Amino acid sequence: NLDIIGKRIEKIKQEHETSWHYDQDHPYKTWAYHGSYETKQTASSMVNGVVRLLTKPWDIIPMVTQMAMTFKEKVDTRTQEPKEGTKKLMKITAEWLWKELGKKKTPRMCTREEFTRKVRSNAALGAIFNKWKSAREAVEDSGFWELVDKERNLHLEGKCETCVYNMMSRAIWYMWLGARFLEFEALGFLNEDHWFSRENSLSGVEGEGLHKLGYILRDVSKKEGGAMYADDTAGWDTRITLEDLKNEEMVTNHMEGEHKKLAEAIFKLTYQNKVVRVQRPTTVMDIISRRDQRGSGQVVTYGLNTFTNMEAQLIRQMEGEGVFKSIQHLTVTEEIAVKNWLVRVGRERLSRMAISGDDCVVKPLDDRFASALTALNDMGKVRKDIQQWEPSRGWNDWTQVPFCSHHFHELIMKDGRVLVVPCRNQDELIGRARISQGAGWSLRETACLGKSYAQMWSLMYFHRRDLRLAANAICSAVPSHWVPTSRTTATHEWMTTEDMLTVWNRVWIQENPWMEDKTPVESWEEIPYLGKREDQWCGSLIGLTSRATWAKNIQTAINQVRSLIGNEEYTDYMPSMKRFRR
Ligand SMILES: [Zn+2]
Ligand SMILES: [Zn+2]
Repeated sequence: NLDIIGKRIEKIKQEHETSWHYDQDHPYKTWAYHGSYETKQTASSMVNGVVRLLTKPWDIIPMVTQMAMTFKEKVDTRTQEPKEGTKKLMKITAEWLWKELGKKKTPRMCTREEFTRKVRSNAALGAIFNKWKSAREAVEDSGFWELVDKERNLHLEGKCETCVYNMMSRAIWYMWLGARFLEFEALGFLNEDHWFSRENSLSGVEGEGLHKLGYILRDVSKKEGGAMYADDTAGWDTRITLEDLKNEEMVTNHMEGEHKKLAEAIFKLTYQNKVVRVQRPTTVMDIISRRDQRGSGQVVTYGLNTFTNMEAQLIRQMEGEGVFKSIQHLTVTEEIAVKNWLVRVGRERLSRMAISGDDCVVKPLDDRFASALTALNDMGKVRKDIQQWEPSRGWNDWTQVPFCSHHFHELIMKDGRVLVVPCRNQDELIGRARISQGAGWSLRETACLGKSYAQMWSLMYFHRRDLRLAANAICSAVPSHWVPTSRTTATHEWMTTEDMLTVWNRVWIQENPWMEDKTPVESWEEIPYLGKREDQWCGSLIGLTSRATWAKNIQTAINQVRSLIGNEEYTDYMPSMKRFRR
């Protein structure tokens, strides 16, 4: 409590000494409330015209058009301390899982240099603008790093001054770039050295890519066992207990020297004790604090979510297999039984899951898992849109399992070779491509964002007839040599000016471990589509009059965009498709 946070508070209080007030109509119950001061400010989504002009049939689909217009009463909730038996299961599993993850990995500090290259090539690090404009500026200024060093030495001293969260089913807690650096220094290794790669963690998929997830779900399916379960948790970040944060901090037991001390500091001082500033239109800045829930960098968050989720799902598999009887109290024999489970079969049970942060697919030993709910509910990982004690409905077919907002089709090429391709509702794909994040975009930048989406569609979604044609139209309407961009950069192999058929061959054939025959594909017509009815089920406008007119007259849509952009060097990609090939 207040000895660890007070300094952070007293510093904010003093810089707004002409405003401080302990407001009495403060809405916080679950958050500790310390005071307020005067502010007045707010970034809305804009339409990408290049994409919208080349997807005219979708101008009248409400699912598309609505995406472009525009619970914080769930962040003010409170999870209960689990039973002692749950806490024992979680401590033992956490200990065993960090050992497994750390067997072929060395924890290590990340560097000012690594961090500098990160900012200088636009990764979303969720920092704030103040004393410098962008993050790009502060990184080259030696004064910044002096501020970092002050705080850094403070952290080694066991205190904190400037590591304060700014609030904004999503809620994004920004810190000043300096505190983001110190978080990255201590915990960046988890991401940077692929601790949750599938090879290293068995359950994880970090850096796998949308073209591998399908093959991974299919490999899980090949194991003997029950249905595939894919239960979403209701507001996962808000359900992270103090006990979860303490089990995550056990990664520091694998560390040493400066590192161990810095990592420990981040966990003690930013994670297990938070200070947050929130806007309130009643517009004042409220300085509230709490011990529990998730609030890290989007990227460390990803890794710790994956870690804790892996942990919960192993424990739920234990409950399914009757490794323990009650969560109220774990007997001494029930400890050794859990320990012996983890030693004997824990790696086999990890290979039964695909886990991406708060998202999971589990194929347990059998369907007893479906109603194994006591540990899962008592850890506070309460399932979304299902009664708390109602059993999980599993999937019989790996091609229906939802994972990372996708489903996966099995698709056989005219030469017999098998593609496992990602898919989702086409209204979702087209509606996202039509949105741009930020203001002050030139025509050229807007066109280059359009091209990023088109090249993604050609790489991941080539099997959808509307997306292949729209992607060819966008890549025909944007100058051939202009480089794809994106303002918050999975594997992203569409971010290139290389020939897209050459990237397709590298990703789907050459580098694809599930493809035994490495015969390159020579043109786009070798590359198959979903069945026509499958395509319509997944949202295709194939068969509609609007779409046939769009398809027939596409060269006129391409020319409209060409005319707006101007006299540049353009390539016609529409002859890559049979119907436009004369
Ligand atoms: Zn700090
Ligand atoms: Zn589909």
